[PDB]
Amino acid sequence: HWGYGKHNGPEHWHKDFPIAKGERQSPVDIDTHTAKYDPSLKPLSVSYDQATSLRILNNGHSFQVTFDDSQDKAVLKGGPLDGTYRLLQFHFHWGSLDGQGSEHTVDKKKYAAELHLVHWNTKYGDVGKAVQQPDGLAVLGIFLKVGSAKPGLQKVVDVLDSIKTEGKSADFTNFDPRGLLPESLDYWTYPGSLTTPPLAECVTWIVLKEPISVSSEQVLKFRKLNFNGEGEPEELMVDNWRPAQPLKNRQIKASFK
Ligand SMILES: NS(=O)(=O)c1ccc(NC(=O)NCCO)cc1
Ligand SMILES: NS(=O)(=O)c1ccc(NC(=O)NCCO)cc1
Ligand SMILES: [Zn+2]
Repeated sequence: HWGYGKHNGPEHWHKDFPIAKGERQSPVDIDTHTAKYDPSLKPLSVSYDQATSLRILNNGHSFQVTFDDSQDKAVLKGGPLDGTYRLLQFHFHWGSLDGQGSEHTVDKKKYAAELHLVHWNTKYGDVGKAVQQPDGLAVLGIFLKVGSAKPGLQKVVDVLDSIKTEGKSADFTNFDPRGLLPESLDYWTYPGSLTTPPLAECVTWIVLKEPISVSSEQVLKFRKLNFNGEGEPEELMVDNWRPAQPLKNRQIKASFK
């Protein structure tokens, strides 16, 4: 199956998922000079106070923290969105070196990693239905640069040794995702896709201008995860990012000047 290696990586995905060459694929390069300030964009509303994290999982492509999405506990609204979107999970994409790892780029600059907080539109009832709709998901993307540690990330980093290989999971309750957010909620937004198969064109992307800083020790712990399962040849889970895709007939809008 699909992955990030030489014979199954992003350049191969279109053979099983032909929408990979579609009209609204993600990620993209955010050319900050060409993005247009849209004063009609509302501030983003992030309501995570009642979030209920449940589990952390190595899925063979990333690690994800999953939340109770059976009620409006952690929701994203406002910004470019109409209606309410429930947080389902977050995960990361990262590199083998600090100069690569993000999926979106900013003026061609790559960050060391990118956090995706994945939300689905409650009017569609469940995430599997939402992925079939052009406005089904809203993913909040946050860049990670390497410098000072992010204290709110540490609880995540410290459990990664218990989910080293594909398929491992652990209980992961009481995690507050507000500890992962930068100060500013200024954002760029554009219509796009899932960045992993099935690459469905169902995402309103909301990418924050302000990166968070994580420490070298924190990102090193990401790089000790494995793509493989136990008993299989060890392949470090690094460079699990899709490169920027053609913007085609899309404009990126900025909530800020
Ligand atoms: N989804 S995808 O990137 O188009 C893909 C799917 C299966 C493969 N299969 C494969 O590489 N099989 C060899 C097994 O050991 C490769 C690429
Ligand atoms: N990397 S990404 O664009 O944030 C992403 C988010 C969700 C998914 N998939 C998902 O939510 N599947 C649930 C329904 O099948 C895949 C990729
Ligand atoms: Zn992602």
